[PDB]
Amino acid sequence: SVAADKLAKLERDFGGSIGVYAIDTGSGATVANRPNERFPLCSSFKGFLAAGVLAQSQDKPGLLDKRIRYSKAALPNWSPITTKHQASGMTVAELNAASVQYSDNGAANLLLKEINGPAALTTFMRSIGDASFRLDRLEPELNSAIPRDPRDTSTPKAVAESAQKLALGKALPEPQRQQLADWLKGNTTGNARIRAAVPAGWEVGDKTGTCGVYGTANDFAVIWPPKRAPIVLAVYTKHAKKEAKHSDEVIAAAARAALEAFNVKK
Ligand SMILES: *C(=O)N1C[C@H](NOS(=O)(=O)O)CC[C@H]1C(N)=O
Repeated sequence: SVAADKLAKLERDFGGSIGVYAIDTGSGATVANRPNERFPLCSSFKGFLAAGVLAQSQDKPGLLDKRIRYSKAALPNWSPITTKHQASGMTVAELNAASVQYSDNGAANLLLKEINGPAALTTFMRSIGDASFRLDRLEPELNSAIPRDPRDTSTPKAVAESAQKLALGKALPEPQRQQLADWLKGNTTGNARIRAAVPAGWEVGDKTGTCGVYGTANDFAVIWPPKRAPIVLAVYTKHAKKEAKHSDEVIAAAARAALEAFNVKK
């Protein structure tokens, strides 16, 4: 296809692999590249963590209102929101907002503890029919991104299909789906990635990941146009060389190629 050819050229210049899965929920059309290959999730797992916490909240009402207090010394690196609010604590809802919208690592590890760990999140994902997602480790060790290593990975197809089920479909009850959507829509970290390829002003709920090694970074998004049906897009990169840098521009370019196949151009 046009899109496949553009994605192949992006891979050649990048020197590594670009996994793409896009779904136009209007027509059902798809764009795929390396759809079933594993890529590290990095911070992108936090969008699915939010869905797993919301799933627990159907059981335990008031869960989003529960205030979590924590020590300063227990926070991992890259915890800007949780560090700032240590004296006040944060509610489970606030922690999800920081985890999803700022990629706060301390928030993500606190919510992992709330839902009983990476295996528990993986079980929730299996319960929606996602057989690919696996979370094995906590922040920051989950970002090692070692080539061929299956820990803390998913596939582009499974990321996009699960994002569809959770943020557009019925895997969560409607109030929880709306909350997940609203958290993703207020992300602040994705402006150079999928969003860079989306027409101005359209709502985009996305979650980025940047492992910081092996050219490994990613973004997945649900795009809500004003005039046409939602589109779901997952873009994941990896590279065989430890020192290879990830590229926002490559991710944005891959998003552009997929969206052009759906006749969406910024
Ligand atoms: C997620 O991959 N991480 C936490 C934070 N994420 O921000 S990003 O998703 O906008 O890149 C920083 C990078 C990374 C990490 N080092 O844990």
